[PDB]
Amino acid sequence: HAYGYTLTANNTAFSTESLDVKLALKNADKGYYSVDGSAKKEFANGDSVKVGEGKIGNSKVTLTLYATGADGVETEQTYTFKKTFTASKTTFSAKSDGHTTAPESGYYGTNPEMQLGKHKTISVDGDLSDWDSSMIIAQGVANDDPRVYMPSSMHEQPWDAYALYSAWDDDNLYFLLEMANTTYITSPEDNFAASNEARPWRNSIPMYLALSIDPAKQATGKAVGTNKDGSVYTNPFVWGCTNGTAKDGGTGFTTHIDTLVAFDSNNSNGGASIFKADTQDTDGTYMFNYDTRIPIGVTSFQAQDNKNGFKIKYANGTKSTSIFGINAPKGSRVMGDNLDMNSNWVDFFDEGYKNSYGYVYEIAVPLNTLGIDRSYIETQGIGAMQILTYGTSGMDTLPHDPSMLDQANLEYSYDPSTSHEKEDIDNITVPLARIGALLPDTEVNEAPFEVNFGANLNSGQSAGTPITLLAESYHATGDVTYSFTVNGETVQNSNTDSCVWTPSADGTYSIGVVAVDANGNKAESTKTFVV
Ligand SMILES: OC[C@H]1O[C@H](O[C@H]2[C@H](O)[C@@H](O)[C@@H](O[C@H]3[C@H](O)[C@@H](O)[C@@H](O[C@H]4[C@H](O)[C@@H](O)[C@@H](O[C@H]5[C@H](O)[C@@H](O)[C@@H](O[C@H]6[C@H](O)[C@@H](O)[C@@H](O[C@H]7[C@H](O)[C@@H](O)[C@@H](O[C@H]8[C@H](O)[C@@H](O)[C@@H](O[C@H]9[C@H](O)[C@@H](O)[C@@H](O[C@H]%10[C@H](O)[C@@H](O)[C@@H](O[C@H]%11[C@H](O)[C@@H](O)[C@@H](O[C@H]%12[C@H](O)[C@@H](O)[C@@H](O)O[C@@H]%12CO)O[C@@H]%11CO)O[C@@H]%10CO)O[C@@H]9CO)O[C@@H]8CO)O[C@@H]7CO)O[C@@H]6CO)O[C@@H]5CO)O[C@@H]4CO)O[C@@H]3CO)O[C@@H]2CO)[C@H](O)[C@@H](O)[C@@H]1O
Ligand SMILES: OC[C@H]1O[C@H](O[C@H]2[C@H](O)[C@@H](O)[C@@H](O[C@H]3[C@H](O)[C@@H](O)[C@@H](O[C@H]4[C@H](O)[C@@H](O)[C@@H](O[C@H]5[C@H](O)[C@@H](O)[C@@H](O[C@H]6[C@H](O)[C@@H](O)[C@@H](O[C@H]7[C@H](O)[C@@H](O)[C@@H](O[C@H]8[C@H](O)[C@@H](O)[C@@H](O[C@H]9[C@H](O)[C@@H](O)[C@@H](O)O[C@@H]9CO)O[C@@H]8CO)O[C@@H]7CO)O[C@@H]6CO)O[C@@H]5CO)O[C@@H]4CO)O[C@@H]3CO)O[C@@H]2CO)[C@H](O)[C@@H](O)[C@@H]1O
Ligand SMILES: [Ca+2]
Ligand SMILES: [Ca+2]
Ligand SMILES: [Ca+2]
Ligand code: NA
Repeated sequence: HAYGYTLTANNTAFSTESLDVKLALKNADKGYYSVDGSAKKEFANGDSVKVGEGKIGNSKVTLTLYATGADGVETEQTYTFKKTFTASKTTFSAKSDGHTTAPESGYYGTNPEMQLGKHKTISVDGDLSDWDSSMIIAQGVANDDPRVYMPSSMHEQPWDAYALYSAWDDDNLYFLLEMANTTYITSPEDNFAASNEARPWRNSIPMYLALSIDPAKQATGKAVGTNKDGSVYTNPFVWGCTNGTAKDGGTGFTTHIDTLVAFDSNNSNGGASIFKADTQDTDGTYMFNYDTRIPIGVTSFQAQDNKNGFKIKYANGTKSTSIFGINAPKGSRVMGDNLDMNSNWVDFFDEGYKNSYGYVYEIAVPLNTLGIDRSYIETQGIGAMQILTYGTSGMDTLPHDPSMLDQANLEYSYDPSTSHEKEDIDNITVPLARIGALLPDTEVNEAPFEVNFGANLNSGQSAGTPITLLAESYHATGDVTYSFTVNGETVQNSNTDSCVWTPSADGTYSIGVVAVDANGNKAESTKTFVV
C-alpha cells in the first residue's frame, strides 16, 4: 500500500498569506498533488505546497495527493484547509475612566458596534428569550481561563466568562452573564470538569459586578469599617481578608470604579452586599465602606429571598450561536495565544459544543441601590465589569483584562497542578463596558477602509485556466471602484468586484487591487500567483 500524506493537521485554519504544507510518501519513489483541481504535479518526499498562496481570505483550499504502489493500486488522499481573513474593528476609549491599557481586541470587544445595552424590562427567570446579541456590552472568548496554561489543570472546574449583556428600565439594571465549558472537546479524559461537577453553583464562589457611577472617583479595592467598639480597620479588598491581610490575593482597580456588587455563584452567601466607595483615603482614592453596605444576600438559600430587591437566577444554557476560542490540548498553549490570530481559533459549535455545556446568570440590581435613575443611565451612563474568581483572586473578567493571565502558568502554592492566578494580586487597567452613554471625552479609533483580495483558485493553476480575482470591502464609505492589476498593469477598473484573468504563459505573477470608496479613501492588496 503506497500513499502520499502530510503531517500538517487536516482542516487547519491559517491567517497567513500561505501555509507551507510538507508532503511525504510511503512505499513510492514519486507522487502527484492537485491543489484546487490544478493539473497533477509530481512531488518527491520533502517537497511542499504553498496552500492559500494568491487566494482571497475566507476560502477553502483542497489538496489531493496521488500515489501508485508496486501492485498498481491507485491511492488518493484529499485534505481541506481554510485561509481566514479578519477585518480590524472600530474601538474607543476615554482618558477620564483612569484606564492605562487599551481594550483587548481581536476576538475580544468592549461595547462592540457601540452596543451600550437597551431600555428593556427583563424577567430574571433563566429563560434567554428576553436577550439578544445586540445587547452584548463585553465580548470575551472561551478557553482563556487560567487553568488552560498549566501543564495539566483541565481536571479543575472552569471559570470561563464568555459574554456580558445589559439592559435597564425605570426600576432595575439587568445583566446576562454567559460562561462556557469546552473541557468536553479539549480534554474529555479530565472527566471532573467534563461533567455536572463543573456547574458554578457546586460551591459558594465570589462573583462581582464592578460599577462606575461617578466616573471621577477611583476606588483601589481597599475597604474600611468600624468594630463594635468604634475602632477603624481596613482591608486591601472587601472580601478574602483575615487580620487585615489577603493571604490568597484579590482584585484591585486602576480603572475608575466606585461601586462593587459582591455576590456568589450559588446565591447562598448571606453576606452578599453592594459596597459604595464613600470614604476618601489620605491618597485621594475612595475606600469601600463595610458600615454603609447594602445587604443583597438571601435570608434562606432554599427560599432564594435576596434582600433589597436584588434578583439572581442561574441555569445550564447558551445564548450565543457561536462560541469562539482556542481548540488545543493541555501542553499546547502559548503565552498570549488568546490575543494572537495565529492560534487555533474555532467556533466550538463546529467541534461538537452543546447549549447544555454552558452556564447563564440573569441579574437585577435595583437603581435605588445605585443612587441613580433611568435618566442618569441614558444621559450620563455608567461603567461595568463582571469578575469571576475561584475564591479570592480574579480568574476571568468581561471586559477581559491581561492581569487575569499574567501569572496563569505559575504553580498554585497549595497544589502545584493548578494556577497561581487563584491566589495572586490582579489590578484592572482596561476600560469598563459603558451602559446607556459614552463618557464625554471618548476618542474613537475608526477602523480604516481595507480590502480582502485574491484568486478563487490556489497559486499553481495551469496556463489557460480562467482565474477569478475577487475583492471584498470593509469599513468603506459609499460605493467602491476596483482597479484589478496583473504585474502592475490595470486589466479592469469599474464598480464590479471580480475580474476573470486567464494567464496564457507560465511565470510568477503579482495580482493586485486598488479600491477607492465614495470619499476617495484607498485600500490596496498585492499577492503572488505562480503558473
Ligand atoms: O460582605 C460583608 C462581609 O465581608 C467579609 O466576609 C466575606 C468574606 O471576606 C468572603 O471571602 C466570603 O466568604 C465566604 C466564602 O466565599 C464561601 O465560599 C464560604 O466559605 C467558607 C467555607 O464554606 C467553609 O467551609 C470554611 O472553609 C475553611 C475550611 O472549613 C477549612 O478546613 C480550611 O480549609 C483548608 C483545607 O482543609 C486544606 O486542605 C487546604 O485546602 C487546599 C488543598 O489542600 C489543595 O489541594 C487545594 O485544593 C483545591 C484544588 O486546587 C482545586 O482544584 C479543587 O480540587 C478538586 C479538583 O479540581 C477536582 O478535579 C477533583 O479532583 C479529583 C479528580 O478530578 C479525580 O480524577 C481524582 O483524582 C485522582 C485520580 O483519578 C487518580 O488517577 C490519581 O492520579 C495520579 C496518577 O495516578 C499519577 O500517575 C500521577 O499522574 O499523579 C496523579 C495525581 O496525584 O490520584 C488523583 C488524586 O490525587 O480525585 C480528585 C479528588 O481527590 O476534586 C478536587 C477536590 O474538590 O479544590 C481543592 C479544594 O479547595 O487548595 C485548597 C485550598 O487552598 O486549605 C484550605 C484553606 O485553608 O479553611 C477554609 C477557609 O477558611 O470557611 C470558608 C470561609 O469562611 O463562606 C464564606 C463566609 O460567608 O463572603 C463573606 C461574607 O459572607 C467580611 O469578613 C465580613 O466581616 C463582612 O461582614
Ligand atoms: O472565598 C473565600 C475562600 O477562598 C478560598 O477558598 C476556595 C478554595 O480555594 C477553592 O478551591 C474552592 O474550594 C471548593 C472546592 O473547589 C470544591 O471542590 C469543594 O472541595 C471539597 C470537596 O468537594 C470534598 O470532597 C473534600 O475534598 C477532599 C477530596 O474528596 C479528597 O479526595 C482529597 O483530595 C486531595 C487528594 O487526596 C490529593 O491527592 C490531591 O489531589 C490532587 C493531585 O495532587 C494533583 O496533582 C491533581 O491531580 C491531577 C493531575 O495533576 C493531572 O495531571 C491529571 O492527571 C491525569 C493525567 O493528565 C492523565 O494523563 C492520566 O495520567 O490520568 C491522570 C489522572 O489519573 O489529573 C489529576 C486529577 O485527576 O489534582 C488532584 C485533585 O485536587 O489533593 C486533593 C485535594 O485538592 O482531599 C480533599 C480535601 O482536602 O473537601 C473539599 C474542601 O476542602 O469545596 C470547596 C469549598 O468548600 O472554593 C473555596 C471557597 O471557599 C480560600 O482557600 C479560603 O481560604 C477563603 O476563605
Ligand atoms: Ca473566557
Ligand atoms: Ca494575575
Ligand atoms: Ca488572579
Ligand atoms: Na429571562
